[PDB]
Amino acid sequence: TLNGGITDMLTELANFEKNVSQAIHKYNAYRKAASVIAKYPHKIKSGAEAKKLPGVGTKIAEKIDEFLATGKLRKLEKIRQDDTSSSINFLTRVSGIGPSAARKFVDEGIKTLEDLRKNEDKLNHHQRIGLKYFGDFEKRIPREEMLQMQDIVLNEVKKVDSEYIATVCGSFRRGAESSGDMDVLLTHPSFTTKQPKLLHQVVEQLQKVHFITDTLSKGETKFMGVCQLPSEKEYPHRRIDIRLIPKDQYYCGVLYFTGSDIFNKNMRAHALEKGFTINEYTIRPAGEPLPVDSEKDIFDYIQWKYREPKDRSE
DNA sequence: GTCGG
DNA sequence: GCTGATGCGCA
DNA sequence: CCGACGGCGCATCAGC
Ligand SMILES: [Cl-]
Ligand SMILES: [Mn+2]
Ligand SMILES: [Mn+2]
Ligand SMILES: [Mn+2]
Ligand code: NA
Ligand code: NA
Repeated sequence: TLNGGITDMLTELANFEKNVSQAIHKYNAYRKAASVIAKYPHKIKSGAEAKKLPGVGTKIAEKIDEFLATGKLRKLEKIRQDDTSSSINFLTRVSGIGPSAARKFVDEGIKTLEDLRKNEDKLNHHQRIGLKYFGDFEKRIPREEMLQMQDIVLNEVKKVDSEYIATVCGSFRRGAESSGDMDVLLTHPSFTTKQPKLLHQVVEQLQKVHFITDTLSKGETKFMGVCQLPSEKEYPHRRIDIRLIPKDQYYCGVLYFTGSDIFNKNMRAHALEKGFTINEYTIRPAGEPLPVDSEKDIFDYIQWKYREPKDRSE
């Protein structure tokens, strides 16, 4: 991490803009800077050097000069010094507590995990769960364990129906050594009329075998919940998302959820060059959805040699 | 906050 | 009771 | 100087 000091400062600034200031555009601006600096192959010696980078402007360059010179930033020092900011920032670490709920709680005098634990009544189902598994949800997931989770998900899916396709995407599919969570895409030849229970079947099964232990949200296309490898020292509970998408939106969905949100941004960047527009559902000339029967295909559009998953962090 | 308009 | 309004998390 | 900057599935609940 050639410039981790700087990207950490920028990311703590972004979090503050999102969580306290509720300025989502600044939050994004700061994350854009952090990413262009994290991808930069030199050790930055000055703000003027960073300023060459797109996403890095006047203000950020100046903060960079201060950090490189002092090793700190007075603004972040001040922020972290304030009770309200620091408390609002912290509470958003609970899944289900956003900037609005965090700010409501703090104003009520509820500012800590203890306070939360001492006010179950003012928490909704999702927030109770994020609290219950606060530490767990902050832990990384070793690849060895992801491979084991993947096993259970593919197998139980098969047991419901021999046609379902399940693919684990996100950091996992990129070959990453650890994951923040598990992201599962699901398709089935019958869904491209409609039918209920298509996702519900898979969810119910995984519950039956005690893999999925908690539900955060659930509808006919998206499941958000908690899961755990069977057991010795219990394994930590983990976040899992499952998405049911139309079989004809498969590769666009897989490509998009594979991860490297960065990679996404710039494959989007080069999309509108040969005049294309790609989202998670389709690639369009906008026009009607161009035929997609591979990840290479989507590339074929904007020229562009096929990147394999484990290469697309960039 | 940054960048194109 | 209802539902329009809003919050939340997520590549 | 100034406006654009991603959208959506699902859950909750203030104000009828
Ligand atoms: Cl903003
Ligand atoms: Mn207290
Ligand atoms: Mn993930
Ligand atoms: Mn995810
Ligand atoms: Na710049
Ligand atoms: Na949160």
